[PDB]
Amino acid sequence: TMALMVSIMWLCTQSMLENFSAAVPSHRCWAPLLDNSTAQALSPEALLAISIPPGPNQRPHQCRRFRQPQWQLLDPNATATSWSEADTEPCVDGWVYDRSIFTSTIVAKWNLVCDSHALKPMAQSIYLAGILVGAAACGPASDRFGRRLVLTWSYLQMAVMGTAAAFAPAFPVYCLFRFLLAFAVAGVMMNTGTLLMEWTARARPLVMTLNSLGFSFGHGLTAAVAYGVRDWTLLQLVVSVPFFLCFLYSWWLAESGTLLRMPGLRFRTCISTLCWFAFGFTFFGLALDLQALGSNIFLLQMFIGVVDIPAKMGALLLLSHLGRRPTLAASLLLAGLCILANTLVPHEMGALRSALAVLGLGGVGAAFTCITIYSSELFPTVLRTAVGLGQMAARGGAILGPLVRLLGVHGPWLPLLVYGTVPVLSGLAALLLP
Ligand SMILES: O=c1[nH]c(=O)c2[nH]c(=O)[nH]c2[nH]1
Repeated sequence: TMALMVSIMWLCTQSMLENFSAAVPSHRCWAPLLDNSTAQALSPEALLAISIPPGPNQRPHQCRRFRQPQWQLLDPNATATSWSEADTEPCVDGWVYDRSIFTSTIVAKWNLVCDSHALKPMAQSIYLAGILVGAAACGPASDRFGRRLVLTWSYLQMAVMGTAAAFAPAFPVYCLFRFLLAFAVAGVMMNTGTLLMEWTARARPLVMTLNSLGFSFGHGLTAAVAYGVRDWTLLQLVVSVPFFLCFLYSWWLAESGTLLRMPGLRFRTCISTLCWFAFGFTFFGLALDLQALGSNIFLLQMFIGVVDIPAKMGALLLLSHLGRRPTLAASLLLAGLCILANTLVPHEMGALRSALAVLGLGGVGAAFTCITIYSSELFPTVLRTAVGLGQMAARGGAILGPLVRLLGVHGPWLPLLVYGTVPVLSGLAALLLP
């Protein structure tokens, strides 16, 4: 059990790595008055103000630059914002990034900025699509080639794709490498889950809670690892290297039907699929943009893990001491209300915002535990593949999760508004379960 726990722990730091590898630093247009020693100087902040027009949040524009240094806005006797927008350039000479927090990221290497800001959520969507494809293809592969052969193949693919993406020279090559890595990640996830549930199980909820707690420890692991390197290349390298060593376990150290959904329990099937879709949506939408949910990313991830562990412990305790429907409804309602308060609290209260975000990210994990336990009891053994269809719909919702972040252009509250309104409807639907 410890081996598979360490495996899923590294799986967590290989899957949620997009939080740190795709983190966006403060960026702006390349300017000859600021990035060239020939004309660099008066106060530097005044140079930044007169060389780049003010953008959103009263900060310098993330992508804009004046044609000439506008001295007309430096003197206080003249009103601000008097410049015309016709004299602006959309970073015609390149971009610059603040290396104070992160020394190198995929956003700073391939210029994932305003003109192509959709690429990072598109990258997460491609990663989740690779997850879906791997989960859909691991079935026949594991059923034909064996349960350990597919494990070894997934480990080898993970290691190869990790060491390849660590040195990706282009964005499409990196996207393909991440697609294959997500394929292998989903394959090994399904293999670990089935190997645990078939061999370790009466204690099925205990083993499931242990596996998901190892996954939660993966969050603290990825936080502690990203706090050290802060370089996406070295990060990917040191995160993908242990799989090639775990591949030594090959051969144990060298040998020492959803068609019945309509005639069956239609209500249970649709409600379970809705709850799984909601879990996937909310989790893979919130667990990939922690930079906007709090003030510090590493501390946020550490708190997320150190609250998810006891939150999951209490969720298991309440599921053992009470029915699965009331605990699931309560967890879903709590997560929804927490995310709604998180998108409703003003941005200045960063500590309270981060606390609400951690509470919601613990509540969604508790709801995942409840739906995982309830999938094995909602349907008889003849219909129990219901859990497979549920997990597939969860992956499908996790695919569309990051795509909602594209709606941030209309408003920064709308993605979080959706991520808070979805669990409310999920709980209201689960409240009707028999
Ligand atoms: O404990 C889990 N956390 C997840 O984020 C996740 N995603 C998935 O597909 N299965 C699981 N299991």
